[PDB]
Amino acid sequence: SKGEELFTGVVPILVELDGDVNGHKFSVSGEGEGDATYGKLTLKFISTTGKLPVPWPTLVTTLVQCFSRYPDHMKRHDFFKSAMPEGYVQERTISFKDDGNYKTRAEVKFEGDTLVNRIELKGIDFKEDGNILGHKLEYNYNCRSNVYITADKQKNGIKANFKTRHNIEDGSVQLADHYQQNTPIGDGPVLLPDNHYLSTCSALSKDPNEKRDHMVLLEFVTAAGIT
Ligand SMILES: [Mg+2]
Repeated sequence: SKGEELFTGVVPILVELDGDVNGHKFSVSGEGEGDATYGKLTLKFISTTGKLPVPWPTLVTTLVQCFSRYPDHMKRHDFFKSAMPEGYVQERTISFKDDGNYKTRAEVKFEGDTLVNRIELKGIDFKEDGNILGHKLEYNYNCRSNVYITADKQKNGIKANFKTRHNIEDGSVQLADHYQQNTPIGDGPVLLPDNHYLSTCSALSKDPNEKRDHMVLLEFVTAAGIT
């Protein structure tokens, strides 16, 4: 695609999220860069308004799959880059097992040289002393995720589903079921993929000099499941 040529080098990234979970309003700003050649993302997120009402690890998937490394033989399956620069809408429902749900709507596109992810997140039905509002999740991401992608030809887009598992402080796990839909914003041709998945590996850390509430993410994502 024309779009894939925008990703041959290191690209600056901005992320902006506005959130409301059970009426608790918050906002996140992120900055970093992506290097799709190696499937590599480095991002730092800062909580900028109301006290973060949910654990940082529950926002990782919401807070740019256009930075996935598609092997050469799988390049015809890369919807995400093909929709650039005009971008795509990415929507999800994230169902937290025995707890509430997030509904997210994001637009991912270039603004000049910079790849931007603008997100609205709405969470409802969360339990007051559950793992999310109770802040009972460990600050880590100890489980890899396979993001299973299929074409959605009717909307000239894709759908995905996957499970993420977040460690609870007692040693147990909080499951998050994700259903995802992406559709192009622009009128250029896009790539409709064969079934495949993104193998996604994330690591969270803290900047020791940062006193604001924040999250540092290092993430490697590789398309797979086609030989
Ligand atoms: Mg209700």
